[PDB]
Amino acid sequence: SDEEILEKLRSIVSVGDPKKKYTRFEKIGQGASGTVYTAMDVATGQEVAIRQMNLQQQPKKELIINEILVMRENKNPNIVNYLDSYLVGDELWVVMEYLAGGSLTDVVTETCMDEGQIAAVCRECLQALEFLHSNQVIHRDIKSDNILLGMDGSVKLTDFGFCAQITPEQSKRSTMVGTPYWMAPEVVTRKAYGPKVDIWSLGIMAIEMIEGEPPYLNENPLRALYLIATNGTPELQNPEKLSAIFRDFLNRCLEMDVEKRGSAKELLQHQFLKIAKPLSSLTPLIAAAKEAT
Repeated sequence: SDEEILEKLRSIVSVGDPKKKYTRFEKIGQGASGTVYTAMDVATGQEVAIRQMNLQQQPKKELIINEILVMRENKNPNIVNYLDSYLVGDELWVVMEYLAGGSLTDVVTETCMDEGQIAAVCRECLQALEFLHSNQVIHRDIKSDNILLGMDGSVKLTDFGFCAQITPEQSKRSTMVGTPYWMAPEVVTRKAYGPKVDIWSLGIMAIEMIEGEPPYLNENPLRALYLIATNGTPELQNPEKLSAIFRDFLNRCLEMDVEKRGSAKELLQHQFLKIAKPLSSLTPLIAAAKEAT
């Protein structure tokens, strides 16, 4: 019920108006998702991102309550920090850490990453994933669009609007929530998937970092999902250009057999990650991608 949704949100949020804590509001996006701003925390000077949503036109509000509750209780260095929230009448404000370097998509579409830079990004993402999975949280929409980058080369996962909380009683999910091109084949071929769907998606992201797009991007998402299910592990355009250790890492992320596919904990030990450059090595790519827009 709409009234119970509001009462639940009232309990979660900080009291009063967000304008009593945040100052220099500047709009950076608007849609059906709501309006997104950057702003400054009056007390700390911190630059923040603020999502403003009208609840009278938010169609799946249980998802927002879930998102806030999950983020609040699963803080991690490699996850964009949930900071606070406010509710004014029908208007919900969600205050987040802001990263000014844009998304990994901007980087992969505008620049050419080397293996050391790719390894650094994969490592940071797997750190977030190992934490979430150990906490029985599946992200379920891992893709370059959802990796935000700091000007210092920090790498952080965002958008928990699609995540799942699992239990030993119900350790597998069946809902198709992910973006088609990044979806593991078992999401469509079976009705029981687990945390390793995020590992598959990470593998596809590594393909983005190599080739600039996930496999089948040019195809209708409906066709892509059939292709994923029937082709299985995607083929690289030029696998000879990659190191043997990177090819091995990709093989372990994109294994068809879920049991054989690496977990996040296992993949954190992979020798591909050991060639990682410092995160500072990403800064020129981030600067270049930001300029290119």
